[PDB]
This record gives sequence, structure tokens and C-alpha cells, in this order.
Amino acid sequence: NATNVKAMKYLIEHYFDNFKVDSIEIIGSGYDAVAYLVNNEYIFKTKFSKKGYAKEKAIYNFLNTNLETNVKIPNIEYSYISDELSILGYKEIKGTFLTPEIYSTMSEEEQNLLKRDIASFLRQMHGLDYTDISECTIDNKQNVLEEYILLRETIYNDLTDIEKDYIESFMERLNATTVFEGKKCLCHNDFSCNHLLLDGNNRLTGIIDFGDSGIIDEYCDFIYLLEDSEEEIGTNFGEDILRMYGNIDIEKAKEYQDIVEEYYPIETIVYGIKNIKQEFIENGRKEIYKRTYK
Ligand SMILES: Nc1nc2c(ncn2[C@@H]2O[C@H](COP(=O)(O)OP(=O)(O)NP(=O)(O)O)[C@@H](O)[C@H]2O)c(=O)[nH]1
Ligand SMILES: [Cl-]
Ligand SMILES: [Mg+2]
Repeated sequence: NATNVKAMKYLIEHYFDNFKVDSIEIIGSGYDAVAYLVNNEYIFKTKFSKKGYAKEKAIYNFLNTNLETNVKIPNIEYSYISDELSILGYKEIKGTFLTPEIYSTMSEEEQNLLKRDIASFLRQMHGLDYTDISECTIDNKQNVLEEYILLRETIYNDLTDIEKDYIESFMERLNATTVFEGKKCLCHNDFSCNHLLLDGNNRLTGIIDFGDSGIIDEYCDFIYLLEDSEEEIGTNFGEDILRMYGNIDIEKAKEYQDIVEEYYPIETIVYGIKNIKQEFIENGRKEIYKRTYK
């Protein structure tokens, strides 16, 4: 922990010539990556990995050049990208992350203005000509098909009948659906309320973590806004945002979300196979049983 910070302080000062670290603390952390707050002013995201930060950096650059908006996003001042190590540094966007608790304290009018701000942001981003980042495409259906092939080549035959049926029933739905055939555009693609920042009037002031962004189905950016869970605000919130956003089939957006949710245990298994992490394989398989029995 105090050791973790030291290594990273060392790396930051080694790769960024005149940068002096006076303070550094961990502010966020997954199984792939760690984020640090440095000098109480800079966020540094770091990853020991093509699975690095080149695309994410290209997207910040494209967005900072082409969006016209008052909503802040990361603006990369420092970067180091190699095969084994990636670092992005940018000034911290100040604010309070949106949560369900906070939303519930807001007045009706505050909630509306927040929704309108979100809809506006998404409309502007989805309307950009993405020619200049055209290499950042993501085909979710094809990705799933390839992940299924990887399953068939590795552990599929050791799975139980219940697990196999869950997977085959998902593949059948994937084959019948039309929700991947609509408009493609640049999406944030991890658009949950823990990535939305509010200012002191409860208005949207910033958006972070475009680390999964790319050119993908328009429906992608409504997946968490439509989610019913403890972490997200609720389906009505997403529905209202969709009405404000306009010119989009809401029932398809919901079908897209439902499909991505059904995929989740399989995505988890596949993550464990690819990263040689048995814990994830086991968790995904257990989750299939939990869903089958509800
Ligand atoms: N206030 C503030 N916090 C930030 C900012 N950038 C990152 N953070 C904090 O650092 C955490 C990690 O940043 P994030 O980009 O989401 O990292 P990640 O590796 O992509 N995590 P994940 O993909 O799992 O959401 C965020 O959850 C948030 O707590 C920022 O500009 N402002
Ligand atoms: Cl297992
Ligand atoms: Mg991220």
C-alpha cells in the first residue's frame, strides 16, 4: 500500500522529466489498473498490460478537439505507453460523483436539468463525425462470437448441462436479435453514474473514464441508465433521458441492455480464461446457477 505508492511515485518521476511528486494516494483500483491522486491536483491512471491506454488517449484527444460543451472530460497532459506499462495523467475534475442517494435528495427540477444535461452530452457525442478515430470500432456481436469460439476451444466441454444451456440459450437470443443492426457512433461505453460528476448546484460538470469508448451501437450508452440496481438510479431515469435524447427506439435500447446483462456471467468466465484467473471462471459459473434458479 505505502509501497505501492512509492513504486508509482518513482515511475512518474522517472518517465515525466520535471514532474515532482509532493503527495500521492490511491484513489481507485481494479484487477487490471490503479488510479492515483498526485499533488492533490492530478489523476494518474496506470496499467501494467494493446490492452493499454493508446485508444483511450486518442479518444480524449479527439473529444477535446471536437466537442463543444461546458462538461469537462480528462485532458491528457502526460502519457507513457509501452507494451508492459501505460500511464495517463490529467488534471482532476472537481466535483461529487452522482449516486442514487444524492439523486433522491434533488428537487424535481434539479433532476430534470441533470437528465437534460446527460441527454445533451450524449446527443452531441453521438453526433460527431468519427472519421478521425475510425480505427476505434467495437463490434459487440462479433466479439461475443469470438469469445464463444474461445470457450469452445478451452473449457466448454467441462461445463455442466445447466451452464451449457445458459450459454446456448444466450447464443440463440444473440442470433435472433436485431439490436446490433442500428446506428453506430462514438459512445462512452461505460456510462454509469459513478463516472458522472456534479458541481455545487447538482448539475453535470464532468465525465470520466472513456477507457472502453469506441465506435459502437448507439444503444450502448443507455445500458447503465436503464439498469435497475443499488448502484444505478433506475429504469425511469434512463427512460426519461431517452425521451429527451429523442429519435431512438426505447424498446430496442432495453432489449440491448437485457442482452448485455444476460451476457455478464459469460463475459466473466471468458475474462478468467483469457487472464488465467480461475476465480473469475468459478464466479461466472456460480452466477449462472444463481440466475437459473431466480
Ligand atoms: N474527482 C475525480 N475523480 C476521478 C477523476 N479521474 C478518476 N477519478 C477517480 O479515480 C477512479 C478511477 O478512475 P477510472 O478512469 O474510472 O479508472 P478505471 O481503471 O478505468 N476503473 P473502471 O474501468 O473499472 O471504472 C474513479 O472511479 C474516480 O474515483 C477525475 O477527473 N475526477
Ligand atoms: Cl471453475
Ligand atoms: Mg474505465
